[PDB]
Amino acid sequence: SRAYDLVVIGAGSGGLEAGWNAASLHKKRVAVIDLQKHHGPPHYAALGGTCVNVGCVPKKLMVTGANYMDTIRESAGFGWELDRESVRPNWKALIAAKNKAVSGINDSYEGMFADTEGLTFHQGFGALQDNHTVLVRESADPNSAVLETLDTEYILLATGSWPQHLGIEGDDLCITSNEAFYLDEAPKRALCVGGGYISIEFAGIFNAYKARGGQVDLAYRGDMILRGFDSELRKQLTEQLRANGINVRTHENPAKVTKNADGTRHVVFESGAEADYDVVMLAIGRVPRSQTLQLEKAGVEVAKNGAIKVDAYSKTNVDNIYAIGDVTDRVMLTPVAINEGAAFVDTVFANKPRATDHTKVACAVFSIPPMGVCGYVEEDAAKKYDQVAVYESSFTPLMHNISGSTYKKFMVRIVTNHADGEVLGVHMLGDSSPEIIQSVAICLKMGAKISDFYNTIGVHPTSAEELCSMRTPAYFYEKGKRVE
Amino acid sequence: SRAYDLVVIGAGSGGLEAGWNAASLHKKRVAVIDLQKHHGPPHYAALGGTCVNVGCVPKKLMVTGANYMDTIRESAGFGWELDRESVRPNWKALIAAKNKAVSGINDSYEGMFADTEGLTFHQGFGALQDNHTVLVRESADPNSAVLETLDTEYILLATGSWPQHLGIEGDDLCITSNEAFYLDEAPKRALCVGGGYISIEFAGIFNAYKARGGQVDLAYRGDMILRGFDSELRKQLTEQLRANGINVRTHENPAKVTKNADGTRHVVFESGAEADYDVVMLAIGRVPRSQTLQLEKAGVEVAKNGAIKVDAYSKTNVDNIYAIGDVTDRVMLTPVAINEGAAFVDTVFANKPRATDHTKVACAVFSIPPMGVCGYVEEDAAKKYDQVAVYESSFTPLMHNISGSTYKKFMVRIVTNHADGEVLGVHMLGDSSPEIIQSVAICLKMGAKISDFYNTIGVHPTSAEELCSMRTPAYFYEKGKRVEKID
Ligand SMILES: Cc1cc2nc3c(=O)[nH]c(=O)nc-3n(C[C@H](O)[C@H](O)[C@H](O)COP(=O)(O)OP(=O)(O)OC[C@H]3O[C@@H](n4cnc5c(N)ncnc54)[C@H](O)[C@@H]3O)c2cc1C
Ligand SMILES: Cc1cc2nc3c(=O)[nH]c(=O)nc-3n(C[C@H](O)[C@H](O)[C@H](O)COP(=O)(O)OP(=O)(O)OC[C@H]3O[C@@H](n4cnc5c(N)ncnc54)[C@H](O)[C@@H]3O)c2cc1C
Repeated sequence: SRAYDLVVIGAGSGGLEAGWNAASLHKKRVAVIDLQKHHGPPHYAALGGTCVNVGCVPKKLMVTGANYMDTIRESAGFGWELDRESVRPNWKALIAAKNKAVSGINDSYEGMFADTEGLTFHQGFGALQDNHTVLVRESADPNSAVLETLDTEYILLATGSWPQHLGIEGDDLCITSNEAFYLDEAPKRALCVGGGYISIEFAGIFNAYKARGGQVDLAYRGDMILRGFDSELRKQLTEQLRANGINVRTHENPAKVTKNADGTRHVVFESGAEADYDVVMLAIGRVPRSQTLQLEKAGVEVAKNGAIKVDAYSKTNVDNIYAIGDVTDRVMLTPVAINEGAAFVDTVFANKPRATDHTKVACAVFSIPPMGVCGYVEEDAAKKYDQVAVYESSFTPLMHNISGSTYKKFMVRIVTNHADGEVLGVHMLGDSSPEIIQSVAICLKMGAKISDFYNTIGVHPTSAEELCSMRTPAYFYEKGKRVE
Repeated sequence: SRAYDLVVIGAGSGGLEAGWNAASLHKKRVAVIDLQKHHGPPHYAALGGTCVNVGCVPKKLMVTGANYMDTIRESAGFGWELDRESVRPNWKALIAAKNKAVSGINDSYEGMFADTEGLTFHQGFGALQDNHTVLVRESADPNSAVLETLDTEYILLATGSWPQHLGIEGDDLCITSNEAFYLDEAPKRALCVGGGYISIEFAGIFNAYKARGGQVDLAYRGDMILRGFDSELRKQLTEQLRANGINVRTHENPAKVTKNADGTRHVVFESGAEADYDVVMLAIGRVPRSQTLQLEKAGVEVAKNGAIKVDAYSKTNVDNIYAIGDVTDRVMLTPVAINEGAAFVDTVFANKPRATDHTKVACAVFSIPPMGVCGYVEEDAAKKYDQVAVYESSFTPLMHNISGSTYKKFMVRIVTNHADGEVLGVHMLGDSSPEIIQSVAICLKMGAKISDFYNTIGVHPTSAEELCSMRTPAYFYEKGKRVEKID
């Protein structure tokens, strides 16, 4: 009757939910394991995982800050007079606020254990010795000191992901999303490498807090940033990001990064262009973090990219060993991991097998301006259904006629299965779109039809009401090809 | 084979909707009649209607303008340094800017007629001679130069509403929302008389652009502003208004208003209190604007309060005449008047009988901070279902711990029918709820249950994701009686 009922490796978004539920809801013994208790170097992530410490939380507070640059600017057309040459962003001011917030969350996790019978935190690098033995080492090195040895019935593997670096000269002269949250002073020239949402988000941040005259370059290997999202929106976002002074460089890649005497980095892109930046941030991708778990010793299977393989119930090949969150590489979002976390408990300790629904999952890119997208892109629906119709709507809010940011188009695009009119995807660009897409997502959960949207009376005046006034498909895709 | 197929009195939200659909989609001979083709004195509303000219549109631009007061202020917390002492609102700019907006919209309206065969505009005060003849006169005066006589098959009265006045001494010294859209300089002290959204929205605009050391007091007869909304939301909104400087004087009504030497209005309240203000805005009510239509001539039934009586399909007792919008007094909102008018066009010119649903109609209050609500408030559900559940959630967004606007609590309350868990009312208080509630209306309209909500994966970090996290009711009502638990 093993020392522990559950030993969760990773006190992240999914692993903490599992742990708390099992302990608080089903009187189980739970050892949770993470590398540190408070946010920040050397591990950046800590109890609460990547989201609280170096993810969604500080990222959003910071994107909130970055926004004032536009509002203060836009306030002009509405009659607000102020000494505008006197406006000066304070990065230190900001960072200290963020730190105060994230540490506040960290502190609440600590009291969460002194209130839960059975829930136990354990600091250190977890790794497996055998399918019931979870070693806690003082380090990531395989033969490093073994602090603990927890004997357990089931083992959940929720160790998140981690920034990806490129194999170039000067890779170590670049920072990643992790460091960026602790920059002492905001870069004047910064280079964001990557077209993902993490990179698009931080460029928008670096561009609001740059010294007058500064520059923010976003270099991405391919042709269009934000691969995976609606292509029509991808183009639109590129134009407005550029409109805010961000230099979008598609088809660029650092080739060799070097340090200038003054400490700034000199970059030579593959294209043959070079340029200097105070900061060069690497937002290439996040890889499943499994490597030092010694999954081999447990028998547990992994993919080629390091993703632990799990089925619908996030069960690995070994019956008592489960894996959730980003480590499993399904949908790397906080809510998804939390659902996978809550379901694993239903399944193994409540005997009511449930599997998380990774379809119709809402998400937002807090770029400036942001996106809130849910579901399929015409491309995937088009290779999935006989015929799909696509609706499109775009307009520049009146207020933007008045504020000056007239490049700020609101854009709603809808994808349906034309056979029965069921909504497969919703994609919006423009302010509030992360707020709006949340209720759009319940609709799609309930399988709403385009007729269900257009039949609802709108709330006016709102960007949202645009969703209820799309009755005609712009064009279609029939048996996989564009039509009409 | 009659002069026109349709004569629409009122070129508004419903009015223009019906006009264009009937013409542009059924090739009917449509004549649209409005007092003026441009926003402003002397009529205020004009082509486009009340929403476009002196309502939703200008109001939303004036509240966006007013939000900057808070925004500029909260940027301090996120590290934005600037000459704070240099910040001054400039009403005249808001007003030029706003005017420029509306005009563009009015300008586009004329081209609508120019490019629509069968659609024609007619300027003046439409009056009824008889159920097939519409007199387009010179004024409201029955003894007005009859500018033209329209012969018609169907008549659609869609004249909207108008601000309701009090009959107190000096009522004539006060303004209404029609005038405030044209104020010359932002009032420094202002009285907003009314509990409704129009009044609450204006107190927010005045409070933001007011000269410093200034003050906006909001007086309402009832006990709590916004009669008709979720009781908790009203209460919380009240706190948040006080917290921002507005003086919510509940149980206060003006007894009389006189003019001071200096042009300011002095007011004595029924309670005996007195104060002086540069402006007194009455935003106590709006009444169906049917009085100068001579509905008697065509035999149209009208309720006590001027509301034109109509059935589910908008038809009046007079088979060839339909009434839509604020004038019928159903749900006085622009979207409703619009859905209503599209429906008429089918019913009458497409023989496809439609009746607008005035239920599960989401709407919003553009106060600061704003509200977005859709559905039954608990009280009402309580009278219609033996067991109603009430889940409530409130929190202060983390950004507001950093901004300083710590009083800013996002509040969500859901009333469900506890038997089957059907969601009957979703109500919010907080930034973005006007946007977030629009899709909840789609949900509630599709018959959503509370599991549908909490079973949806959340978007994080957002305010809306709270909707998907309310799985446990906070209290119930059993056969009209609130109880802490079902027994
Ligand atoms: C910059 C950034 C912004 C993001 N923004 C968003 C957003 O806005 N919204 C959103 O929904 N998602 C966002 N995400 C992603 C989101 O944070 C993740 O999807 C989510 O955190 C995944 O949770 P998880 O359960 O996989 O584990 P994580 O939350 O990543 O937690 C993993 C934990 O395990 C610990 N761990 C690692 N190795 C070991 C070990 N050997 N032993 C013990 N413990 C270990 C880690 O230190 C960490 O604490 C963002 C991510 C990043 C990086
Ligand atoms: C300050 C304010 C803010 C508002 N904000 C909102 C909001 O945010 N959202 C919302 O949904 N609703 C809002 N409303 C209400 C909304 O404007 C109305 O519900 C809507 O305009 C009603 O449309 P309608 O078709 O009934 O007529 P209206 O749009 O009022 O149009 C009626 C038209 O008929 C004309 N008319 C009247 N009498 C005659 C006559 N005898 N002869 C000829 N023409 C005539 C008038 O000139 C007017 O142009 C607001 C109203 C006000 C006053």
